[PDB]
Amino acid sequence: ASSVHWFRKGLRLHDNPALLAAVARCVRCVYILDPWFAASSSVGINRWRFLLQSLEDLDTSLRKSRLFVVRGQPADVFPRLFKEWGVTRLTFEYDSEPFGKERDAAIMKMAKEAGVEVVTENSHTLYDLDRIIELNGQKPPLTYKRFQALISRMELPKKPAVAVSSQQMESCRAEIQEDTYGVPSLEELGFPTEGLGPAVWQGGETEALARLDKHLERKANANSLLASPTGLSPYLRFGCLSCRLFYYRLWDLYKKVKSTPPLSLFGQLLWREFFYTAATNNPRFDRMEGNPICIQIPWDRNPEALAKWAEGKTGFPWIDAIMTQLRQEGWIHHLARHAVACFLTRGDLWVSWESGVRVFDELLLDADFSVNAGSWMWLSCSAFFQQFFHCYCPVGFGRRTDPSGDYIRRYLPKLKGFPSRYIYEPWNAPESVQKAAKCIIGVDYPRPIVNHAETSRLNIERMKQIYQQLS
Repeated sequence: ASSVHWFRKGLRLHDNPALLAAVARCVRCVYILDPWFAASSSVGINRWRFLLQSLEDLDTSLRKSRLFVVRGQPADVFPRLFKEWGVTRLTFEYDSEPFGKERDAAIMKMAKEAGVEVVTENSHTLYDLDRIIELNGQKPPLTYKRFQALISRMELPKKPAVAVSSQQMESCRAEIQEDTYGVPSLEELGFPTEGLGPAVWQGGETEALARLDKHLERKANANSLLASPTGLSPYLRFGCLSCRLFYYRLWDLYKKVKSTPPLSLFGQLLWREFFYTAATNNPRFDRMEGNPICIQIPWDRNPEALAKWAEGKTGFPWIDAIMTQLRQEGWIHHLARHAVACFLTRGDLWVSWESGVRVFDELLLDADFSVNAGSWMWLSCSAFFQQFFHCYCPVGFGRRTDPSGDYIRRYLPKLKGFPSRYIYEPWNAPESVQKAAKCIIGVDYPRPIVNHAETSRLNIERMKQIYQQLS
């Protein structure tokens, strides 16, 4: 049995049953990368860089074999690799997402006809999303409260699976000392790296394992808005870090500060689970029309407002600071997500959450089909039976989360001089202070593109008239 282990998500060696499930004569780990699909992506540098870096340290974490990065599409590549390498077993980590499943079905059948036996394990999520779905009347739980009550009636998730030992990793190796299966660079993928600077969120399993022990440091606010070195969201999205490891390593630490915890200690993960679960069987999950759980709301098709939002040229420092940090770094705090999402959708521009999905998909490291589409539907009150809460003022919420104005100042430098008392609402500053800050509103930095008081009174009506012909 000469097996192939296919990395798609799940970019780790720890907790990988599917990798075990391939390790018993010869084994190759591959990843399929279409280089001019990448060259044409529209997904920004930050994600591609995190992807490559994940792949590079994994190539390192295999040298102790190597990593084959096959170029091409999954179809018309696996047939070659089958006949050429002589392949029996194809293994990979399961993919709950509509596209993935349907793609993975084709491969399994296309592997079946060719006499290749497929085995897939489930380690991206804590649970078996299908197990949750049955236990709940064969439908997905449409409220997080519902989803939670059922997570406590159930059996604690599987524990982190024993990572592969060096003893098998010198029994079924291989090599052909040419790197033609070498991991590409950003330039290779059609990216310009003119004075890049190091990533803020370095990709990879080694980073994520390092970050996981710094995070679970026992003894431990604008600070929180800034990228944390203990932060773990991108590593979960790509799978450099197992969510099950993260689970029980919380549990083993929670038990060292005392019982059995509320489901909220796993807050980061249960929302994630919930969104995955809600999406497995929902092909149109990231869309308004044709989606059985999304409320049909008349958003404004409005490219210009969208672009201004996307580019951090609203009149609002707090919004623009957020979008600026997003474009540059690939991560923004959850509460900042809420701010820009509410602004784009029901709070201010009344633009479709789908458009929000698309921008975050391009810029945000931890976004995937399920979590990203899920968050936006929640935020825009489009799904998940939500009590419409209920405003983030594009001014007030900024002042409230960081009165100093040090978040704005770091990200919108052309606004440095402004006193805290005006930094969130620069247009309300007299020409005196504007001048002394070296920043004339309407010139160095745009005026606000909506009157928020007038806009949110308006939009409140619209949503109400939606829910009233519904309830």
